[PDB]
Amino acid sequence: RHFYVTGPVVRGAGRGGKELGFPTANQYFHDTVALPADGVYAGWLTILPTEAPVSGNMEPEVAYAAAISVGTNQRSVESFVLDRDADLYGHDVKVEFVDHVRAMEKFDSVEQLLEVMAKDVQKTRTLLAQDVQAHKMAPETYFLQAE
Ligand SMILES: Nc1ncnc2c1ncn2[C@@H]1O[C@H](COP(=O)(O)OP(=O)(O)O)[C@@H](O)[C@H]1O
Ligand SMILES: [Ca+2]
Repeated sequence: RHFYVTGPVVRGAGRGGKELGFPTANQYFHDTVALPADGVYAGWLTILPTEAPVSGNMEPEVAYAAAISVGTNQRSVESFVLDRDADLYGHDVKVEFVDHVRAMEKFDSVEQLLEVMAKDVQKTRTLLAQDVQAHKMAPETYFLQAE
């Protein structure tokens, strides 16, 4: 299908995310793990098969639409799962990269950063819908809202 990485969702600085309305599931990787260049990507986040209870509105083995930010400190992957809310900490998750949204950019203010994040989300919805429409998949296996 798509390029992907897996690993546990871990603690970041725990500020600048949830309290601004854009919580992101942090994963970290040694830079010898293949990843795309720093930037924002449209993709799917799946909680891998597990006996662990998940708290909130995501179930294991379902691909949730995500806006994924890749950074370099060693490498980081930070996924905002669209229109969902669950405690992902400690869960083993797969992040699939579908399409490129934009290169890394710098921002004037917190407010400008949030404006761009909202644009990244809207572009993520459209790119994923275009990838759902071609390459047809079963309704039960993915989650994506148009609005
Ligand atoms: N829609 C969502 N997308 C990503 N993570 C979410 C979402 N809703 C709740 N979470 C939880 O919020 C956490 C991220 O919040 P954040 O404020 O970015 O803190 P941190 O710095 O620890 O990454 C995730 O690890 C996950 O447990
Ligand atoms: Ca985060």
